[PDB]
Amino acid sequence: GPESQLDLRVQELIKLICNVQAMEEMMMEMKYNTKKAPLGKLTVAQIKAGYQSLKKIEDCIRAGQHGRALMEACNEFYTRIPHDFGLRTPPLIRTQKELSEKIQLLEALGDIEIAIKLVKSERQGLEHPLDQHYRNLHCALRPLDHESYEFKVISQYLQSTHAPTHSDYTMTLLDLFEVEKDGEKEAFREDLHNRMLLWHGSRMSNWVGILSHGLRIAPPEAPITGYMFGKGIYFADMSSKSANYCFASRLKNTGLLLLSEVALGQCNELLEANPKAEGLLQGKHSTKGLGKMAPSSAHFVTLNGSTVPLGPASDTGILNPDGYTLNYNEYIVYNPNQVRMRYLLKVQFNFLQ
Ligand SMILES: O=C(c1cc(Cc2n[nH]c(=O)c3ccccc23)ccc1F)N1CCn2nc(C(F)(F)F)nc2C1
Repeated sequence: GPESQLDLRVQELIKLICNVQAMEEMMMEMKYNTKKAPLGKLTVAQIKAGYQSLKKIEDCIRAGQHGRALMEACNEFYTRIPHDFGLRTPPLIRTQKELSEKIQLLEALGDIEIAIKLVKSERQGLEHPLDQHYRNLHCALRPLDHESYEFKVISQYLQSTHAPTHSDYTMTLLDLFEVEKDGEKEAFREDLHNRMLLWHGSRMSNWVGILSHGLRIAPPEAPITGYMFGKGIYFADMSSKSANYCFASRLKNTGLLLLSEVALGQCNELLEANPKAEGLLQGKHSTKGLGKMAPSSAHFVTLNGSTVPLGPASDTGILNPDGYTLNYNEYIVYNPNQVRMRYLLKVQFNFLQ
């Protein structure tokens, strides 16, 4: 009956992130089974078991047990987390990247279970359904105007920090929302210095969970080696580096990027990955993974109290002698109270070919 009371741009955002059918299609692309394991009846416990099975696998990988041991651990994961490979013979997880794949799958399942719950919630017919979904986020989203000063600056942040080795696409900013998640400013470590406005990209299936529950710490059951710098919340200062984690396609060229205030405090700087980076803090507040190019310094503005690392980017003269060197920086915090969500960008990806 009742007409939406939401701004239209917010109505389109809600419609886009609460699209269960699109999640269904995103999981199907990660080789998952949407009917045998219907997202409508996902539970935390199915996902917890998921993590547990990935831990057994990590154990085999750490022991070099790539025979029967690993074969059975992978089958238990594929049983608790139903996959649909049709005729293909379900493959072994042995590499870090294969492992990382599964973790990203469980994170999306977790955020999809949050989303499903919310969209099925009550169904009070006093308010438009968009309106209900938006209240249930407990997260304010305010459409800023194309002319607005904020749009100007974030546009420049997005374009100015597009990395040159991500030449497979450009990005156009369609819309910009101010985010105010209930409780985040109250929780936030305003005491800590070195507060930066940084990027976070995720699959389109995770935004309801991200906006409703915040960026979360990975559960204890998950394998530590899933995480290059441990179980924390990961941000970049380069737009495209985050944007790659949106997993946008030529057919699905619309994604979302997040800007958050991040209370870095004192960074523990690392050159190479280390899943156990969190124990190496010793009083420091964050991990910084160090890359070859990063925004300058001289272009850094500020915005409601956070330093926006605008570009152009520049060589940092960083290089790792004995192993891999990250192309771009990477920042990890190990507590949600070091994150305050600020903006949500609606972004068109324009793929070269
Ligand atoms: O931030 C992360 C996280 C993200 C990535 C990939 C990634 N993505 N995007 C970016 O821009 C980005 C920028 C730099 C580096 C990497 C990234 C790799 C590991 C991570 F730990 N997490 C917090 C949210 N979260 N929630 C859960 C759960 F499962 F509990 F629900 N697990 C997590 C994990």
